[PDB]
Amino acid sequence: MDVNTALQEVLKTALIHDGLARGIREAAKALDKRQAHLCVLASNCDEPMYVKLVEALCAEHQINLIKVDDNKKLGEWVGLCKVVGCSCVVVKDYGKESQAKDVIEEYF
RNA sequence: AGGAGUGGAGCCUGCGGCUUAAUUUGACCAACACGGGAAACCUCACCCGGCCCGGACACGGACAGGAUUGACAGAUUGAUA
Ligand SMILES: [K+]
Ligand SMILES: [Mg+2]
Ligand SMILES: [Mg+2]
Ligand SMILES: [Mg+2]
Ligand SMILES: [Mg+2]
Ligand SMILES: [Mg+2]
Repeated sequence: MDVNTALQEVLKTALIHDGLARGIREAAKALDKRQAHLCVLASNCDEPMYVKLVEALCAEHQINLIKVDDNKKLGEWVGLCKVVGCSCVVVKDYGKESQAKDVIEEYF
């Protein structure tokens, strides 16, 4: 039960329950709205202001953050599949509690 | 054999012609108050001008580092499209 597998399962559940906000604009709106318990970041993105703003907003809202490696893999996980490639995700809510969610909380 | 008429008058209404941006069009005993057709808009088919897609689905491309949607004001417009 690796943290990668836990993230994949929780993202799949959130998408199936429509609790996922993909993209930097949607993620920023969800974070500023005092919602969206968790956030996922991709280390592949080459834009420095991107990661700077993502981390600054996440820290200001005081919510968990995860830095995954590949933007394309993150997009394929969040369900943009040819994969567009998501470089920042937000979990507005989880559909149902699961062992993957528990593992993510423990990693937090 | 007759009665009431029509054809004459004014008007209503349909048809041709003429005119027009358009005067939408069908029909010439068995067409012409016929299309149940008494049209201000709609009807609308015609003319002038301006929005919209309400172009399914398939394939390909562009895309969450955003494909795309809508919009306040001021110009613009017949118009608060
Ligand atoms: K007469
Ligand atoms: Mg007469
Ligand atoms: Mg006969
Ligand atoms: Mg009338
Ligand atoms: Mg009319
Ligand atoms: Mg009209």
